[PDB]
Amino acid sequence: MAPERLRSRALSAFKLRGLLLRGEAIKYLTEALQSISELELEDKLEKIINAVEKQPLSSNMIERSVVEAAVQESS
Repeated sequence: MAPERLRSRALSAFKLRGLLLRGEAIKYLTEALQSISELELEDKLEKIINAVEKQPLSSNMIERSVVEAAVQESS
């Protein structure tokens, strides 16, 4: 369990909801979730997605500025 596997797990959680995630944004939450339990990573990141779903946006492409505020509700 390392960032190179975390990235694939984390991108898939946004893809399952119909979103896409920027390279600066995937890195941001990859560092924020670096030590989270491998079987809880999806349930944890789902709290970020639930915050993105109530933030102002205009595309399915999520960005670092959106995640940097969505993580605050997941904390």
